[PDB]
Amino acid sequence: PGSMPCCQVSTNINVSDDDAKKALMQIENAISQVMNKPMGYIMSNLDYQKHMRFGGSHDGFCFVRVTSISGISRSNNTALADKITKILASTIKVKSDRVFIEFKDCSAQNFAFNGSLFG
Amino acid sequence: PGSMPCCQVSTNINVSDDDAKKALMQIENAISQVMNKPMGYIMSNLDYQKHMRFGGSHDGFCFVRVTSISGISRSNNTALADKITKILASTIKVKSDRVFIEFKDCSAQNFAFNGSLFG
Amino acid sequence: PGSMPCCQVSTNINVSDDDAKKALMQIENAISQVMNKPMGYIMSNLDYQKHMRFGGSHDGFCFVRVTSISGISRSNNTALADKITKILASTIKVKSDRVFIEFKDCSAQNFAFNGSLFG
Ligand SMILES: [Cl-]
Repeated sequence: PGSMPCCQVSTNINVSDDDAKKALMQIENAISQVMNKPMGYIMSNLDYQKHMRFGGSHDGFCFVRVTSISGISRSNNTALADKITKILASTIKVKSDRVFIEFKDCSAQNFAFNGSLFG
Repeated sequence: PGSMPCCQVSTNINVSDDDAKKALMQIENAISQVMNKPMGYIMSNLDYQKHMRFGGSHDGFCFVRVTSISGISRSNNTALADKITKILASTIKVKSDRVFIEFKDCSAQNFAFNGSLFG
Repeated sequence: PGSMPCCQVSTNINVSDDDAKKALMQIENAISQVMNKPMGYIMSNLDYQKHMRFGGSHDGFCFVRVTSISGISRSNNTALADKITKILASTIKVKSDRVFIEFKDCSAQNFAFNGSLFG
């Protein structure tokens, strides 16, 4: 496969099951577009953290982590930072200035799938 | 903004909502002091993991992660490792020898806020 | 102590408390074998994420993260990638091709225990 991207959204917004699936599917479509990967290689998650807070406030906030073996560059990080923030702002009503995004580049010797390392 | 510190505390202690907010605000104050950043830039969270266990035991345990673009030097890590452990021991009564802390230095091209990368 | 390994398992499978402890103890035993560390230094967790999805599907899926200061070499990562995937496939009946594993090598100055940095 080479690279299987992952995107975990953590948020103190109590997202309904439907809104969660909507956000994750739009994020999955964005990741497939930017990283040029089929849906079968993409992992996504939304994790509700009731106690999370930003800026000393309990208002809506999202912390997004994107992890991938390849495709972690300035061009992709710029595009995905833009796309993911807009998706969350529209689907779960978080304000844009209440969205963090973190990009992590993993070595192929550090990642495994089906019990085998990527190389 | 330069750097926006984050601190996520994971614990198998079923902490009450108020105790979680107190621990997070004391840790937020410690981060503001050591990393010299206003509260408006600091994120914190407490995450209850019922199944988490350490040393082959379910007794109280905390795994803390501190993530920041800057401020991840040995001098800051020593001070924050000391301060955070004392805060958790006092607020949720976890034993000091049952507290992990992990520090992560993030690249400004890998971090995003309000849809834009930091650097 | 030198190195204190950690293994978090995230899964959309709603695992019973007993099955969760069963899996974690088998993984803890695997980590002790490969990294040659006594159980008193090993952390493990299982985290149920109802919204997690892989390949555009909600079918059973596990994302495993292994974190340690030492023992993050190709030889250890191969053995643990194989062992952990078999453990999860047997205990919670996740398919092997629905299991990610990520390995992270930590610096000893970035890790702390009992308020003191390791390096
Ligand atoms: Cl809210």
